Amino acid sequence: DPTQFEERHLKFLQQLGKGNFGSVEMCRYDPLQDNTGEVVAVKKLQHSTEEHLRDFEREIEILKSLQHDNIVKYKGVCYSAGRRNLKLIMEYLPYGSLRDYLQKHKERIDHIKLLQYTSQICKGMEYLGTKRYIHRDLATRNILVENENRVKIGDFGLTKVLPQDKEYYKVKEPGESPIFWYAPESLTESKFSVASDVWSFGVVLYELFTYIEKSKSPPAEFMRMIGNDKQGQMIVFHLIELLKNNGRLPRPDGCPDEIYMIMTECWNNNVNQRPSFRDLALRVDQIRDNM
Ligand SMILES: O=C1C=C(NC(=O)c2c(Cl)cccc2Cl)CC=N1
Repeated sequence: DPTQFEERHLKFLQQLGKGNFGSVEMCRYDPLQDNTGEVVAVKKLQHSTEEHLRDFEREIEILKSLQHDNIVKYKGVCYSAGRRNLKLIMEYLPYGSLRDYLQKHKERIDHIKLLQYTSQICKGMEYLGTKRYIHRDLATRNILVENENRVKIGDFGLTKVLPQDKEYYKVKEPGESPIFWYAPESLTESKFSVASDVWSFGVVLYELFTYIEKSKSPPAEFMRMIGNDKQGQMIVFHLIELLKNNGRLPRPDGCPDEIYMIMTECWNNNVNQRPSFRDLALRVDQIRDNM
């Protein structure tokens, strides 16, 4: 059973980065001890507490249940003795995150490519929705590049399962929250739904078409609009008020009109009026077709 990886054969190669409750490492699974083994990505908890291990177990079950071209592949798990510490094994995607990839190559990635990635992100999100999963953390840093032609959603650390009887999930005690990607109802009532994920998708689209320019980031832009003097909880208070009054991220320089229209439709205060991921993939594929 190759979903069973012995921890002693996992050789540390590189620290890939940190996300929410965990860190990710590039490792070679090398049980022949001859450096010929498969290079994999390994997620583990920085603080393996009771609460976090339960959420992590749930995250693992989520990813394992997802099989789609635009979702990072689950490979297996590591169990440690006694205290039941858990490492999640996943495919290594050598081109790294879409955020770094875009920040590196900038405008050398043309609109053709950006919209391929957009389509692919939409398709992975639509599939996620059919499982009644809510990502809550859709952003270019959580999307990975497999090659020039393929991206995959790559982290599911905040993903929640909808209750049977509700179309939203309500987070009662929020931890670290990417508030500059959050829909107004997520800011005000901690309500997360397919529709709030669509809101965040519009921010990902903005990210893409700004080519991750630091001065143009959602945090830098929203902070400018509420005023750089706002701090801590007052940021959330002013952002809510900004969004209620139709304050929005600006159109990125050079952004095609029909792409910009999509962003602004995703950023609708009215939850029910936001497009669906099914329609977004269709629309985006139409635009690529025209090009
Ligand atoms: O090659 C990889 C890389 C992965 N994760 C990340 O790189 C990652 C980090 Cl380190 C922090 C936050 C978000 C993300 Cl997606 C997952 C699987 N295979």
